[PDB]
Amino acid sequence: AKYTREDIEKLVKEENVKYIRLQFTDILGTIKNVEIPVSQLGKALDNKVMFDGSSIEGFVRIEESDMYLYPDLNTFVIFPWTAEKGKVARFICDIYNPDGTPFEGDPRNNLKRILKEMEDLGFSDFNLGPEPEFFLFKLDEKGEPTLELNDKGGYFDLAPTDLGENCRRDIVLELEEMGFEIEASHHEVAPGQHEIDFKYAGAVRSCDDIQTFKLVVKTIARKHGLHATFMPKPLFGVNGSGMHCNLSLFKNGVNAFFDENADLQLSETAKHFIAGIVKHATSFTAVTNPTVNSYKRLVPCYVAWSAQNRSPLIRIPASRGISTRVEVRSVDPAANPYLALSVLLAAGLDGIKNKLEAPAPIDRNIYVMSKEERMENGIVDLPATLAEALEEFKSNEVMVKALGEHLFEHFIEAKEIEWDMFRTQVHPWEREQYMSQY
Amino acid sequence: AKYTREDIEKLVKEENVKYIRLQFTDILGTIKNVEIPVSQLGKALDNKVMFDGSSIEGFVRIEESDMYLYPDLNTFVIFPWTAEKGKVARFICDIYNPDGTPFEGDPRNNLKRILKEMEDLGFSDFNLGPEPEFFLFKLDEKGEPTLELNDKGGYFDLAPTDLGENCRRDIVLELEEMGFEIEASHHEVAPGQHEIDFKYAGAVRSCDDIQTFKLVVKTIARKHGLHATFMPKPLFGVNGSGMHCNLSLFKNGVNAFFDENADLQLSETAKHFIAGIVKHATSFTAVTNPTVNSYKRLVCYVAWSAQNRSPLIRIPASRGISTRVEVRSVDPAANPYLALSVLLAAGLDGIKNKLEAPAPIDRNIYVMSKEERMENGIVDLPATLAEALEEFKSNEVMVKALGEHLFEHFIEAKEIEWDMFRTQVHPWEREQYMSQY
Ligand SMILES: [Mg+2]
Ligand SMILES: [Mg+2]
Ligand SMILES: [Mg+2]
Ligand SMILES: [Mg+2]
Repeated sequence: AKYTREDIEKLVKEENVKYIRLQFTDILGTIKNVEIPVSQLGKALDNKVMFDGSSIEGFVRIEESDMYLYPDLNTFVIFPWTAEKGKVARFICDIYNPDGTPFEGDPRNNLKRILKEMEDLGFSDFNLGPEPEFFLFKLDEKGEPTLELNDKGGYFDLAPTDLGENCRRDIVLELEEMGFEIEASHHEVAPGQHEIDFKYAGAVRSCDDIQTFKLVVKTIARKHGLHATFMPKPLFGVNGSGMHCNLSLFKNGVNAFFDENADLQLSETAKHFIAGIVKHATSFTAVTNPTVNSYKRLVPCYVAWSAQNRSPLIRIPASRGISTRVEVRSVDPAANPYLALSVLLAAGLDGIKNKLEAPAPIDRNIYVMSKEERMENGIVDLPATLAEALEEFKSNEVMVKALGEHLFEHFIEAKEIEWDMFRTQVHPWEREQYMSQY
Repeated sequence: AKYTREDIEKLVKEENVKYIRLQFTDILGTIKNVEIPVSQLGKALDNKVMFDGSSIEGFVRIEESDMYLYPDLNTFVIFPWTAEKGKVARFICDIYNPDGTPFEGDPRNNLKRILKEMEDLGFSDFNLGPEPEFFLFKLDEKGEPTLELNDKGGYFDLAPTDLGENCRRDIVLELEEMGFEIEASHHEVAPGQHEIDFKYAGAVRSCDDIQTFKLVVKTIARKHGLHATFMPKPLFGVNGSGMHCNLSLFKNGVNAFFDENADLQLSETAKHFIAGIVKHATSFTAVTNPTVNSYKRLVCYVAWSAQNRSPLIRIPASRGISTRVEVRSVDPAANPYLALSVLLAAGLDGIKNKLEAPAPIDRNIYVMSKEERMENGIVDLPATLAEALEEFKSNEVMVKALGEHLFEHFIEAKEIEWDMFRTQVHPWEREQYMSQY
């Protein structure tokens, strides 16, 4: 643990907190929340705050199911921005059924579940190193955003100098003084694009910071007449934002992917784990890349791995010893971190649990080699549409078992609508073409 | 030394630095960096910070070169302008490969290489006194540049009175506080143009202040609703910007160009030095004058002259420990380290081969015909980036001045830039052809 009951109450009073924000997360990953005045902290800490859990069921909730909010003291956070009447603090709560049992449809529980599934295989933890990127569009006079990029910067360039905007440099200062452990940050390839790399930590805790991040970001951004969007492909013909996930299995407190003797120094646990994802990649994409836009960014356009290449689905970074990780470059910021990891973790366990090996490391042939040329090898292609990604998700087995009932049932259903809406829609593009030629 | 690890650590605390900018420079000159919280100063100081090396190669990136960042303590600086939760610092670094070796495709490190050559020849230092001219423009409500000049002044005029703007003034008052050693400054021959000269400095130290300079200018300019633009030929009709460079080699501390008892007091090492720049000027212009726009400002004839209109090489009056060669063709758009590199090479290639410098320039060159350019030293510079690249490609020493790598990519990045401009259909074209033809 970290914080204690009394420790909190002491920190709330001594710091003047009058607005406790009990927050969670729904199937889509959007920051859900139920606010209660400081005077309710009591009822809350005892885990007696009831809310309509139907919420968590995306935009397809029928009845009004009741569930409890189990806050976790180790996540007690006090936001920098003050209110006029007092400070505001937060707690991340696991949803629970009226019978004191973890709601099987909760995205954060589903992870502590697979995480328990990890330990059964004799593993200490699962650390995540996320590399989330976003754009910053200017706000108009009214308040609505516009395709007005906040700067014309380029990859790794030195965006607006310290004397001015530089919303990046600020989100960081904040995230740091707030409690984050960021490695570094820089300007991304696309103008107005930025990346902020966090250190590592336990899966469930990383997914926790991904959420807090997206939240902190948007907040500060607003306070700069800007709009922050973790949307995969904002503008056509411009670089898309992604969110590489640095993975690493620890056992008995030591990296289970390292081998200071085996070639590439990759333990047998690594390769195995590696092959695992590959096997289920083309399938868990519908999770790691939810939205319709996601695939407009998949034009790792190829399913392959190696020490380094143009658009590889996977990639093992230089770093050795502890920092012996596996990068999954397909996931985007739109994905739900608690599902991105749930699905990702299993995809790697099923390889370890079933001992699997993948083809030799992709040399220097992926982009140039044609499709059927990549078909004559262990180089398949990720699905190109959310429609197609979902089909490969409903048929996969470990995936379905990775989200269980609720999550699967509702996700597939929801996401189906998303696609039906988008396909039964008549876009401007259509008219541009067919309206006259036909 | 100037800043022991311990010292910096003492500084960052006492001054309250909550943001370390680990900045460097790519092949295209663009100033870049990797920002880390002060909560990583150690991880960085230990040269353990990684970043996508390919950022150097530029817009022609393909893969990701997991390279490292090695900060030069002595380049420690604390930007006057403060964030909020604290101040912001920085370190100009050197790019290294996962195997502790200096990335060969990095400029800052390249200049250092060419410095070893200058040393494996007895020479101790190779100084530089840049004269970076620039233009200042207004911004619109949206906060976008425009062709409106902050002032309509002229040569050495008394630019914006001390009351109000005087963007140039503050620019310098800031650089002074920062640590620069400014000689002077005036107002160039064009409305909104300016020039700031720096006390000569070490090949590297100077190139570094040139970069730091463009930044401080660029910044404060915004801090004044203006827009700084080192673009060489902002617009047709008005004067163009340029970054003269006062080259001067030293041996055993003292100047190796001076010579009390001798013709003009310019030692053989100097005469030969001039010589090497004459036969290479046309072959390094593409580097010293990168942008396709550079040549729109070069409308010019290779030849040295103690005094004249716009000669490629010039020899300032002052001598003694100030004796020096000035290459007036270079402009602010040029990657400083490469400009020096290419020049030090063209220069050293004359010192180690003892070259005979052709007679200087006398009367005006504007009245020099083309057939006589074949006879007399009137070999004009390249007219377009295209012709300048071919030339660069030709000369061997110039290629050995950036190494396979830095050379391989420069040619590419620059060739595509050209083809882009070439395959383009400009307004001018339509204006003169759509009606006639
Ligand atoms: Mg990236
Ligand atoms: Mg990475
Ligand atoms: Mg001048
Ligand atoms: Mg001069």
